[PDB]
Amino acid sequence: GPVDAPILLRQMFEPVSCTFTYLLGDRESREAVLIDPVLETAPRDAQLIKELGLRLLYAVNTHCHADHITGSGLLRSLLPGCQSVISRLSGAQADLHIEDGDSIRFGRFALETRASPGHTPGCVTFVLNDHSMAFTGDALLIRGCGRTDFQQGCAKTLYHSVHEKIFTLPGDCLIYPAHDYHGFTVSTVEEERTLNPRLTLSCEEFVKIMGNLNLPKPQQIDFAVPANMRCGVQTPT
Amino acid sequence: PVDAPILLRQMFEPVSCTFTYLLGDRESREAVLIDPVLETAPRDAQLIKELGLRLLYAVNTHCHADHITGSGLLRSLLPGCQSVISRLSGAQADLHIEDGDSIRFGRFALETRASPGHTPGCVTFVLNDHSMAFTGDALLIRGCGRTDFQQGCAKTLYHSVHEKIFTLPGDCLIYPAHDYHGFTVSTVEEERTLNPRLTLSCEEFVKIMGNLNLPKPQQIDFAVPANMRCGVQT
Ligand SMILES: [Fe+3]
Ligand SMILES: [Fe+3]
Repeated sequence: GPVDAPILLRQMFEPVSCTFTYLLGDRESREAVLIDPVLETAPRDAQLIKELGLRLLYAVNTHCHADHITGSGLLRSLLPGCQSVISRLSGAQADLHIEDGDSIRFGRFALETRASPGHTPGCVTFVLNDHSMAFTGDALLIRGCGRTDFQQGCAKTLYHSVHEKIFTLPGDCLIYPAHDYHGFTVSTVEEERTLNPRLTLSCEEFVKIMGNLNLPKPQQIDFAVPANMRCGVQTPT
Repeated sequence: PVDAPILLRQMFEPVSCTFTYLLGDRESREAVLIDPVLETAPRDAQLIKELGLRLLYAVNTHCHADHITGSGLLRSLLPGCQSVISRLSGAQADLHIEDGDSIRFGRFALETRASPGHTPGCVTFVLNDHSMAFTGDALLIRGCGRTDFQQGCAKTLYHSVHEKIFTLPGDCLIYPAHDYHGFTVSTVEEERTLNPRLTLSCEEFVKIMGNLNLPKPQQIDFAVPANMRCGVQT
């Protein structure tokens, strides 16, 4: 029986791309926001929103993804009034564009935009005004981080992004990444800045490891990125 | 709200689609673990040490047919911790429980509510707060567990949920043991109103659950015997 109506938070999971989608909502004003929605599960998302009696104000992407197609464009039609949002530095199409310091207001809540490039130049982190939660996209993963060998990625930039924008948050602040490949669903700032095998290294040691992963080009990057630059629109049927 | 909030971590096992839940008291450093899987026990143990917790109980909601419990192996990796399962499951464990029993860890408590149906040994763990309920395969998100194996009974399942789960506060969270559609959490309010199966008449519910004509899970002939003996295979 806490005095204030707790924020509504629902974490969904797309098993193939291992992508996390996040639904945030004000329980009282029934306004909501959707972070990193996937195209294939867009109608599922929309169904839950209607079932919860919520109204979707924004469909937001932490960055231009290369592993799946965004559902933000589809949601504009499935939920009239909804607006697509993405960083200006992503260079990707959307109804609205944000940059560092921008605030996405929904109900009595707000997601504060902190630019955290590295994985891509357009990566941003969404911190709840409470500073109790942070949605880090692929900038910071649980016990890891996004690769920096593609999409004009820079390891040195990533290292500084996380240390200056995410690790500077309260230790108790939750970490909700855009992906997880090991069965986790959440972490904390305190955990990562203490235990993250990569980000606890020096910047030097970090850059040298990120360049030696020698991972392969993702399967969908050729079809995923362009579609996301156009807010999800791809050749039909 | 002066005492620290409960620690809660939801892990996911992709092939089995199983949810393992780590619950802990931040101030007491005492923890429990609900439905741990064998293939991810080392991972779970490592996380417990990283968080600086001491695992008291490795707990199972019921005797699983889809995977092998990590409760056995965790008794080795984290000495002092004990396996816990319902007496009615007929399964081997260090401790056995029944409706009404509390599993204490720090200032927190899991109220055991006997919720048979999917199996005779199914129980739902309700946080003393009444803000969370770990429902096993009794109540799934927008569904429920199959009732055609492990001596399951549909009429019992319907009653269990309606009497033990739907009686909880509407805003109480629902954390199932599985999900096959990308969800992680639900609420009592939602399932009470939206669960396509359990919102039906009991009589209707008993009918359709038998009509599914699904194939028995592949892992059952190996999971259940191993889980009846705390993870020991063959
Ligand atoms: Fe990415
Ligand atoms: Fe089961």
